[PDB]
Amino acid sequence: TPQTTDAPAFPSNRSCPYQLPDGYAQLRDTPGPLHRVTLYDGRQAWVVTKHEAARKLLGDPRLSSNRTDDNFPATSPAFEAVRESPQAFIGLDPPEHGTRRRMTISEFTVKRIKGMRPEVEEVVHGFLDEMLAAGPTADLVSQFALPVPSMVICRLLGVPYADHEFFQDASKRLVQSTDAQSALTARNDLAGYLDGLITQFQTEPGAGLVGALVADQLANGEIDREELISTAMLLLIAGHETTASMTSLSVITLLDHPEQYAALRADRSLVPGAVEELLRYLAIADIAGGRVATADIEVEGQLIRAGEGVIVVNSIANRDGTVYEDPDALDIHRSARHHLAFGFGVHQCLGQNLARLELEVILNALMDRVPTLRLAVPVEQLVLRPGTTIQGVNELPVTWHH
Ligand code: HEM
Ligand SMILES: Clc1ccc(CO[C@H](Cn2ccnc2)c2ccc(Cl)cc2Cl)c(Cl)c1
Repeated sequence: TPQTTDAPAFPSNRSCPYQLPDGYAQLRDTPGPLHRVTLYDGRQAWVVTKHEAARKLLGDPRLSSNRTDDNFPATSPAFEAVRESPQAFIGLDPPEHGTRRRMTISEFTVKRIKGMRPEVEEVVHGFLDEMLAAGPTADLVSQFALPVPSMVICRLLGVPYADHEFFQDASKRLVQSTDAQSALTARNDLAGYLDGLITQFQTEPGAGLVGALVADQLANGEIDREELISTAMLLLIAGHETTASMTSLSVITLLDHPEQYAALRADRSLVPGAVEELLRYLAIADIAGGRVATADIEVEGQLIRAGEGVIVVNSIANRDGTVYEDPDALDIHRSARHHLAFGFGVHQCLGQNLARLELEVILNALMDRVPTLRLAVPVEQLVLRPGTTIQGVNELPVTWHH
């Protein structure tokens, strides 16, 4: 009759945009690096819930990133579209992972990201121009948080922004669908589009990273055509959805901590540190922590057995009080160094410094151009995405001094 379990259902949903779900707070407080959970289909898996243990297991080659493994810890039926072959390098292990990742790294270097700053500022202020010209109220998501990173990543990739309604919609359907059929359709829509773009570039060599992969690696048989599609799709979707969620959740969080938001406005040298703290605190991508053991792993007396699924839950690890004193306190002045919002090791987020640039430019622009920005509804009225996808809000009504 008692319902207590030692393998609670995973994932949990946030009720507050920037707070751990109650069940995650429970996992955070329970000693030990690992904890059993039950996934949507009844299967048991391990979650990693402490900070150094998370780094250790992210660096352990025995925890494979191969999503096509039958034992990979899928958290929803929609996962079967990500289990579609071929995998982009996020789903590959060394040595294949490295050969594919190095086809893309040149677009994400510190020198390239620095070169992008004028363009990102132009895009950010252009969409602010438009949203502010029309006056309040507005949905910050559709009008600003999503189009800005979309326009930026399209230029990076060589994908025509003219088609943005098409791939923004497909991107949403892929990331947010709860059934395999809906996800597979969205994936097929994007794949067919990207396959046509490849053919166009074979006719007329094109700009951007897709153009470069077509002209070089594909022409040399060094990447499969369908790998190129998967790779472009990874970057296109991650380029859209991640940054947009950080923007909306950071605005919500900062407006709920007005003393720190005011301190940030008063001293813009605090923005880089504030971005690190917001990344640590909001940790929007637990959905990207899944691994499968290819061999037994001993972890501080607990045994992960070959064939078991393991989810490195970076949001919980980022609230490890042995690393971040008073971990559930937002503190833009703390050292948020070593946070795991981008992962750790060979798969650490390729876009991390583009994301850091965009959030810095965005926060500075909002504080510059809309210092009176405020939510047009109460926080409790917003609808948070579930834990089976990237954290965030699908709409964010805002107003300001016209
Ligand atoms: C705040 C925004 C973002 C967050 C929190 C985030 C989070 C993450 C995390 C946790 C991983 C590790 C996945 C794993 O270990 O399996 C990852 C990988 C990756 N992210 Fe992001 N990401 C963000 C933005 C972006 C953007 C803008 C891009 C644009 C291309 C991007 C592209 C990638 C890629 C390509 C990988 C795979 C890297 C590899 O496997 O070597 N991410 N991201
Ligand atoms: Cl078929 C297919 C192929 C690629 C993706 C995108 O891959 C990124 C991984 N990522 C996260 C942060 N940086 C990179 C992701 C995975 C899951 C979700 Cl819910 C949201 C995102 Cl943005 C998706 Cl969604 C579906």
